[PDB]
Amino acid sequence: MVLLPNRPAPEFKGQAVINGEFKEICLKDYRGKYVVLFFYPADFTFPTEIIAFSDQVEEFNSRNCQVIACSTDSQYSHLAWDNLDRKSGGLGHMKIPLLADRKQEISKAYGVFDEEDGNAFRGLFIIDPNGILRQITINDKPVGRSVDETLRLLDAFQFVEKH
Amino acid sequence: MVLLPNRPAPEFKGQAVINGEFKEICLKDYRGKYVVLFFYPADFTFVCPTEIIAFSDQVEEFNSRNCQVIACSTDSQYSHLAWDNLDRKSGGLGHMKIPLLADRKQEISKAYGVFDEEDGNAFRGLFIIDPNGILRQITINDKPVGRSVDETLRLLDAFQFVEKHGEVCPV
Amino acid sequence: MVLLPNRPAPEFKGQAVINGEFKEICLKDYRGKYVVLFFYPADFTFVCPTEIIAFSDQVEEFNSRNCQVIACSTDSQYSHLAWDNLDRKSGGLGHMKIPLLADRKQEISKAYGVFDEEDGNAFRGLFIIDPNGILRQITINDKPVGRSVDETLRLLDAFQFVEKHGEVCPVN
Amino acid sequence: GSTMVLLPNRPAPEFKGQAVINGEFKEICLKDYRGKYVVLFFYPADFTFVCPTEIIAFSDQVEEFNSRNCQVIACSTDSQYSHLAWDNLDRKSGGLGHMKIPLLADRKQEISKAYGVFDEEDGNAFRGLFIIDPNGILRQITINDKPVGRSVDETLRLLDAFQFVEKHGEVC
Amino acid sequence: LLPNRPAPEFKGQAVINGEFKEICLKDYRGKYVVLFFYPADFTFVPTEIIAFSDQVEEFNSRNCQVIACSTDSQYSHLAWDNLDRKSGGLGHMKIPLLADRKQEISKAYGVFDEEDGNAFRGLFIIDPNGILRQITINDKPVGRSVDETLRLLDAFQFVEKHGEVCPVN
Amino acid sequence: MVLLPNRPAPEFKGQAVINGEFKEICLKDYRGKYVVLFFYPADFTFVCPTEIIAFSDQVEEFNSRNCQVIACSTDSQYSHLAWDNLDRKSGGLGHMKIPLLADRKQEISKAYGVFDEEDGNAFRGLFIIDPNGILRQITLNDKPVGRSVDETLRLLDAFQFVEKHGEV
Amino acid sequence: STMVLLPNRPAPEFKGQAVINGEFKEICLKDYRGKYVVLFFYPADFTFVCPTEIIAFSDQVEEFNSRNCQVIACSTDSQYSHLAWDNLDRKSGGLGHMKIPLLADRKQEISKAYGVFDEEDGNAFRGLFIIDPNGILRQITINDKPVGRSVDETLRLLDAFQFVEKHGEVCPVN
Amino acid sequence: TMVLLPNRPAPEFKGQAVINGEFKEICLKDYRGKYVVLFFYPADFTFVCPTEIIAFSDQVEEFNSRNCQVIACSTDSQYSHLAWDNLDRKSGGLGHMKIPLLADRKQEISKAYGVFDEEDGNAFRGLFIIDPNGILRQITINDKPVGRSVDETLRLLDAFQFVEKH
Amino acid sequence: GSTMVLLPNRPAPEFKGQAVINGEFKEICLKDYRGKYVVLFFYPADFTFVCPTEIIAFSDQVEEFNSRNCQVIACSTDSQYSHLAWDNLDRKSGGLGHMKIPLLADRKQEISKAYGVFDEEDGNAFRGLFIIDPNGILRQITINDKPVGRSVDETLRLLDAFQFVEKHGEV
Amino acid sequence: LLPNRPAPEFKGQAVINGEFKEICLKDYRGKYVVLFFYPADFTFVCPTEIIAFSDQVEEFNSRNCQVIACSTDSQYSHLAWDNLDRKSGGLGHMKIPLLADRKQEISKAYGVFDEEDGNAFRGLFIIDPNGILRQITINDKPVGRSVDETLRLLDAFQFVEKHGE
Amino acid sequence: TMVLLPNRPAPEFKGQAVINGEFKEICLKDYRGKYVVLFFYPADFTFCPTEIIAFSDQVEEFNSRNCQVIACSTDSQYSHLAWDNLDRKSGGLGHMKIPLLADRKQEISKAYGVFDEEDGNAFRGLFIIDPNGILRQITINDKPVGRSVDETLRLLDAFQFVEKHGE
Amino acid sequence: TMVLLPNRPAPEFKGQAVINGEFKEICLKDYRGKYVVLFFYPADFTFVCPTEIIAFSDQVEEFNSRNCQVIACSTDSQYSHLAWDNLDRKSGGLGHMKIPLLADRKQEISKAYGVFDEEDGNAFRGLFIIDPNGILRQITINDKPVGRSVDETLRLLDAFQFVEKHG
Repeated sequence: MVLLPNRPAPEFKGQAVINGEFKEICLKDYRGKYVVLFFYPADFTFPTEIIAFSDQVEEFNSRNCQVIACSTDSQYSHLAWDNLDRKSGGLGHMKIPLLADRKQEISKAYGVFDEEDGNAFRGLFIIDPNGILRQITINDKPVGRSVDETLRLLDAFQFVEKH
Repeated sequence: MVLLPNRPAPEFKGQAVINGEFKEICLKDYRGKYVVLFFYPADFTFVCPTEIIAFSDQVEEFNSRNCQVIACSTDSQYSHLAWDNLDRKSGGLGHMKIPLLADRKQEISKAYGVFDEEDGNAFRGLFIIDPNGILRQITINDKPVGRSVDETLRLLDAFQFVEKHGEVCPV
Repeated sequence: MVLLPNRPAPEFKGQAVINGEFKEICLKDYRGKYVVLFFYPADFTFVCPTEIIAFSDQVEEFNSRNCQVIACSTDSQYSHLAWDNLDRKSGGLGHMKIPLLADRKQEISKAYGVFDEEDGNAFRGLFIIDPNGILRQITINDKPVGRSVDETLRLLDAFQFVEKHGEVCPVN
Repeated sequence: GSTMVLLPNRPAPEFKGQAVINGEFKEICLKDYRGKYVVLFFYPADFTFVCPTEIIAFSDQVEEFNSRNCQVIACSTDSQYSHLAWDNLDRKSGGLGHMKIPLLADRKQEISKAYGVFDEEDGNAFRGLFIIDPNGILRQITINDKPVGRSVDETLRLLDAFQFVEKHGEVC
Repeated sequence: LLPNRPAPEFKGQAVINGEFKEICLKDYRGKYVVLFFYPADFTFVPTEIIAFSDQVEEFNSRNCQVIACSTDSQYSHLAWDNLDRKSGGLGHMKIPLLADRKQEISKAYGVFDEEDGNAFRGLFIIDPNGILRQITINDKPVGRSVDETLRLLDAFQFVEKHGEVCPVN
Repeated sequence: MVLLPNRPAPEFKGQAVINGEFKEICLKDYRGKYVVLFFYPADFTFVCPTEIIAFSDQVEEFNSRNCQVIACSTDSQYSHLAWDNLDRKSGGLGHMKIPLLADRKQEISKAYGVFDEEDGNAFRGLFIIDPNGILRQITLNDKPVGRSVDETLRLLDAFQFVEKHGEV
Repeated sequence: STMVLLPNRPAPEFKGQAVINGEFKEICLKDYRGKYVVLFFYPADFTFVCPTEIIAFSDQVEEFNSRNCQVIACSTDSQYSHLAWDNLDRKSGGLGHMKIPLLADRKQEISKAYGVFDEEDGNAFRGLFIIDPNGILRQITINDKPVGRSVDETLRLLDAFQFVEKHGEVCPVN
Repeated sequence: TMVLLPNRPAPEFKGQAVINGEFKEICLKDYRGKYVVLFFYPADFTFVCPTEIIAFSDQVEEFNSRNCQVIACSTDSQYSHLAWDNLDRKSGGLGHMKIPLLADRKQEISKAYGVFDEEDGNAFRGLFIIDPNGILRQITINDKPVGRSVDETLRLLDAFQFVEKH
Repeated sequence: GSTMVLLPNRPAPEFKGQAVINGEFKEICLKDYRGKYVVLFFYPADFTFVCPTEIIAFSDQVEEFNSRNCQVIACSTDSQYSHLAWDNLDRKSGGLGHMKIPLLADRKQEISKAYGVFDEEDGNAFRGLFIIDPNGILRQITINDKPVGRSVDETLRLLDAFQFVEKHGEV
Repeated sequence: LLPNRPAPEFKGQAVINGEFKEICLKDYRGKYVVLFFYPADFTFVCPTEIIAFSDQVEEFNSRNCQVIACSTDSQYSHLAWDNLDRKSGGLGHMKIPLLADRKQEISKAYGVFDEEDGNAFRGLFIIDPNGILRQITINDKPVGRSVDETLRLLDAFQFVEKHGE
Repeated sequence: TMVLLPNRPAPEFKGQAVINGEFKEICLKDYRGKYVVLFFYPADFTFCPTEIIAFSDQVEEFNSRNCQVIACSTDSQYSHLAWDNLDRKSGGLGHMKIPLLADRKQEISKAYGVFDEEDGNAFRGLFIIDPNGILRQITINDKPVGRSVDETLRLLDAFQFVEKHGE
Repeated sequence: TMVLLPNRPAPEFKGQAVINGEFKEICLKDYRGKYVVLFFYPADFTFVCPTEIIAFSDQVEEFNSRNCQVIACSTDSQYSHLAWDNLDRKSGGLGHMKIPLLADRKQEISKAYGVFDEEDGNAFRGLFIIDPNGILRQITINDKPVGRSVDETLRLLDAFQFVEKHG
């Protein structure tokens, strides 16, 4: 029921910026597509640091998936890290969605919140297009998160749903 | 009239014939598998001993296609047993290779709303299920009409492609 | 309720556009002809019509079987004109030989029980009606999945074959 | 009493639905305009307008609203996907083209029904314009038959008043 | 309430040239009616009500009768009318004043305001055939315009006569 | 629910006109005295200046007895004041010396069940309430007919003798 | 619900055996059409509360006759109880042989009709109802049980609906 | 039906009664340990020569030795119940009453004993015999034009205190 | 469980019980009194005069209350049966005599506990003084401990005062 | 209020000869105490006898007692009311202190406050030196408590106290 | 709970106030359709260099911007009539066009949460409510330190220009 | 305590602070002996002004002259401030700053004051004056879109000390 696969997964309401545009998205929105939602503690940290997957998002287009990052920082907090380029301490331009949960709520849905520092963990969540939870992945804050393995865990469930 | 695609496929369970003797089964056991269920008017009906036998010879592939077909009637169990062991030359199912779901209660033919009014029979419908237990298809024919496999198979092969690829162009 | 085949067919009343034109159409008005009704999703988006393009092309295959085809969605009545009017090149319907019935009221879709309250646009249904005012074969698909005109044509003649020849030993 | 004709007293209705913005997709519940003046208007069908006003009029006249802390919004029963291509249509052909206001419709029919502009005859809509203050209390109710149009100034008259009232009030 | 649907029958005392009669939506059949509601009688006047009065002539040419109604009565109405308007009052309206004690008129147009004994500001346009044309409703504090009403009169006229003419425009 | 002449009275909050000023009042305000509540059909009417005005003529007869009186009807909160500044020469209230209560929503009227469906203007009332806030006297006539102060006065002293003296 | 009755309606129609000049005779409202029916109530009979309030209308009856008015009194008592009471001399504390029509409410149709009945007690509150020629209701006087009533005010309520019904039936005087 | 039965709880009654020309608050259960004979009539002053009631009062002293008290009731006011009492036997009255005279306008007392009548508003002549447990035992309904024999209920109440005793 | 907060504004608590009147019984309760101002006084018990006794005094004083229209009502937690033996006694013995006001005995002590004037510590009661208008509302509350007595002439005064503010005016 | 258990403790500021000084009930221990109340200050309407407790106060002193008046009023409000002269006639002139609890505690301790108002009633409480509640009486808003009525009872208590039952 | 947040609606209040030397009941619904600023203090007759001595002057400066200035204490009604009706020279308020509102029941005091059961008093609070019945600003000061009148006007125009131009 | 009053002791707070592009550890208990102000904000990189939070850093002298410590806090991330910091005011930022930026991702502080919203992470813009004794002085509650007053902050602040010495 809570953080467990093959069962409903908590359906949130997101408020964020896509390609430099504030957009209102929710889990009922992206439904029908593979969703991967992985959180992070805060914006502007030092790992992947949410870089690879950005420009590697394309492989997920070949795989029919949505790549979404979330942080306790609000839209405004994400926007700034968006516009300011990499050379300046930014990410340059974003090839992927940056979802702001300021309300703190979507993280509490994922058991990903840390009372100590008051922000979400490196926990990632794989979803098929069923609104159903599939694979659970949660890494320590200080520890960076897998890329190719992300995509591989993906094809696997694809394999099984298919065969 | 209340049933739709976005509606989750109902529970049936009940009694059925498998691989010789009686083995009880559930729809929740078929999860992740693809499920086809069609309904036939009755056991030992004159019209023809054919189309039921049709979905029998395709099983091997359905199995390799990750999917399974079920024939359902309103007759009791001891009937399907009787009807099965009867050679095809004799107007019998001659050991059909698919699980045969006998619903006496009417609650299966009613559940899916294929149960007939004018008489106690059920219209010949077909329903298929995804890996998750949801209902992707609702089809129903006219009593004297039969059913083609190249339709079902075709439609199935498409349900596999949309779940993987989302929505892309044809072919 | 619970629409079954071999039943009276719900009388539908609505304004549709054929050859760009505007005529008030009913079920009574086609009586004695075989008639097929199929609901499709909202116009002017990415959609199924490997079916619809095919069905347009294959309209002949129906008349020869003495059948009328009708496309009924809940789209704005005027929408459909433009939707035909859009060239095949751009992925529009270009010009067609087949009636497009407006379900905009949506009585006709709650009629056939293909209407869904979720997105407001109706699921892909298929219906057939004999000369006598009777519903013959229901096919209901899912949005992402297409449809075979063949199986359709195949299902058709069978009905007529009874309405003419009766029953025979052989079936499919 | 509130389900027949909406009152200038109590709070105006709430609506969530898919909208078109600068030739892209958006999601708007009316709560993003919280603190700002809102203007809601309708139209029965897509690809048809009696007079170019009430639609392009406002859009072309949009800059005026921007300065008034006022945004305008286009409602109908046509699909999200429908406004899309209409938005893409030229003014040489009688299309929309560039659109400086949101076009938000509802396929669920729910909105125009809860605003009291809905009909069991057409199934589409009645052309008319409401107004919602910064707080989003109901302000103005306007309902007209389809062929008739709507004046941009008529809206722009009351507007200088409603804003005048909050900032000043009734001095005689 | 809808434009296309006809308006409901209204009957009762009226004030015309300081004289009491009964008016009927039928009484005016063939003449376009625009009836409107204000908050109450004796409500001080930028001369919204007396305005439309000044412009009464602008209506009749277009075959349109104007009537102001509230939940005040033929008694309150006649008085207010009697005053030179120099201080308070109205003066001669040049148009029928309508008074519904029962408030079933406003309840009949769904303008009636629960919290007070009053109805909102709204403008109702009815064709000769007794059918309604259009609907307007404002807030209390905001005024109105006689020219907006002239344009509106014309519209449901130009289409109802020369035709909607969708092409060009 | 029948309405009996002695029951704890209905709570009613209207808008009363006093000394050319609106002041919004309740029963608990007029608690501790006798209220005399009469209702007249409307303002700026045809006749009977005398009846309504009559009370304003002698206020002494009431107050002296620890009794306040009330003029109330279905009209405009404004129109009340209009009519009051108007004077007898022209048939106006000419500054009535008892507060003028305006029934707008119609909540107070039908509470005492004086409201009229057929017309919408109130059936002419008279009432007496003990200081304790409980009803004493209920009188109703047809719109044409008025009221005498000799009777309402006698009926005042008919309540003052009883609660002190009982019935001898 | 009956609630309270605004006096524009046709008055309640009363039917049952009554007491007239020391006998039993049955009557009703349809009997008196064209006259003025002044119909008042008192809670009980044989009581200690002042007869004078009652004999006031009794002995003053000589007003109403030439004034076209019939007076009537009714209570929760019986018709039999009624008789002997007026048979009492005022020295024993009685009525002093007072001649007026005496109605008794028993089936209680009379009382609920005028809304003057009481649920805890059963002893009618003091109501007063004036009835014009037409058999319609005009004025309603309901006092408290202890409270009395007099004619000076009564006959006054008469010469109004007489004057007003006679002329200026729209525009009155006082 | 909606019917009353004996050997069951007796309908509970309360109200003003006359005792020796007096107003007294009474209650049914206040009578426990004793037999309660309650009879009804149409009304007060409605009897031309009511021999029947005068009777009970004159032989009454027997009930007492028998631990029973009989009470006359009607729909007439506690005042209607007095004046007839204070009136001499000669012409209009019963004189001194050795039985209680109960008064209820509320009429619930009669509608409770189903002696109530929908025609004249006055109840019938009911007779209700009640043990010290307050249990209804005898039910006797009769006619206006007809009277009652005391020696009858006598037998009965002797038959009742017997059927209990053994 | 907190002390009764009861005050001279709301309607006074209800009492019902057998009263000893004239030497005979009666059943009295607050409902029975309308049209008359009630003085309800209490005390510890019967057969106790001590220093204070107003019991025989108030007897000879009925004329002062009856000219104001007031029914005075005796009360205690004693038994009517106690009250019956002290009524038929003579003053010469230290009795009471024929009483000009009713004598109430509340045995269950419910009325007592109703007025907050019931004492747990011992079974006796206190000496109460209460002014109840014909409307059932409570004008006056007084409570003296056992050793201290109550003014007649005072309460006589207490009437005119309340009764004044209900006639001429209060303000 | 169960006139047995020792009276409830009351506390706060009163008015002492043109100045505010804190006073506690335990401060009056050893001496009799009569503590009463009223709806408010600055009222011409209400009885003028409230001062007739202040005027004859020398009586109670030689009777070894102190009277204290309380209210739902304010320390400050009492202040001005004091200083008003009899010409006006709002408070006239009263020697007796004014004890004001802005908290409405004291009054509610006696439960003589009520919600229909937001103030207290006109109460009377006679207390023996020990602070033990003996006598309990509460007047309706309109009627005042008698000057003689108090003196009577107060003379009743010592008679038992010294001489016995 | 906690302190009161602005965005929400201003809690329903009523009570008897003093105007032109009369006791007139009021309500917020009565003053709706327009701005109102409610402020409180510890008590009446109190001499925070100047407050009501101020507000009997700059009321018109308020009025011009369309506002209803309203005072409330926890005092009695008559403590109000007294203070105002006494002349300034002896410590009264003269003629105060500002309605003096009283709390016997301290309902409005517990309503806005400015009241302290400690002192038996309520703090000087301040409240800005737009014509819609929405709350804007809250300034709660102590008995020693008061409020700025000229500031009041500024903060009033604050939310105006925000609500007009959003800017 | 539930409700927050002037007389009650100021609610305790710690956290991560921003001083000269670095990271500091402070809490109120350390500031005892001086006057301490607290204003909050909804978030970093807001709209309708660069300047509202600039006002106090440039006005640091103002609270220094009067011996008062000031602290800026938001629900935001300790880092968001670093970013929002090095961004220039011409760039929509500050770039030069004095008064510490206290981050609260616990929401312990905001909530405690009752300036932390329900519907969302954005907190109202509050104002809190703390005397040298850790006792509360006043509370000023503004909106997200509406700014605040510097000169209005000093007016209460000065007068607090005004009674402190002069009584």
